[PDB]
Amino acid sequence: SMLQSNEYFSGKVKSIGFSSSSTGRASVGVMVEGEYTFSTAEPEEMTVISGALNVLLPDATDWQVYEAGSVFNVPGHSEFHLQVAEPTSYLCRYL
Amino acid sequence: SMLQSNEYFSGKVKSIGFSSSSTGRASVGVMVEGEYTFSTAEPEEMTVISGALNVLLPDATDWQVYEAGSVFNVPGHSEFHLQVAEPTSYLCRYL
Repeated sequence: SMLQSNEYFSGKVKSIGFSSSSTGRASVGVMVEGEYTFSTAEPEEMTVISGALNVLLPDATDWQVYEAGSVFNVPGHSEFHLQVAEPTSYLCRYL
Repeated sequence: SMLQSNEYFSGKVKSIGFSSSSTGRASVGVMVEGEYTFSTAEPEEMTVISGALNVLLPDATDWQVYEAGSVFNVPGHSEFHLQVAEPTSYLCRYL
């Protein structure tokens, strides 16, 4: 199995990518305070492990605050937006 | 806030370290198939995010299988042992 460390946005997001039978392709990582735009290929399932994300999804008007334990889904071939206050850890699965 | 990528055991364990108000000092990471010995400073709280760990704790005889969603605690200044099959992601908090 391959594990790889990834960095995005000048180091403000860092993750470990992997693949397993139970998750499919996935990442676990952390984001620090900031505002970020992400583009998906496959649809993505995001789980907030610790901290919180303000989430704007493409097909719905309102931002929503997702605290630790919450899960949201992003469609494929789409753009979504996040805002972060305290460092926030997450699991992302590429569905 | 600082985020740092860490590698252990010749790359078989990789993690992102961070610190936040809700977690204290913590890591999120992934381990691949293998058997690992860890030494603690502070006591540690481990959460299995995906996959599974076979866990041997210092003050109890039996190994126990911790699957996704489960949480265990390791005392400080101690050694514990893990066995991994499929890649397994985790959150570790330094208490």
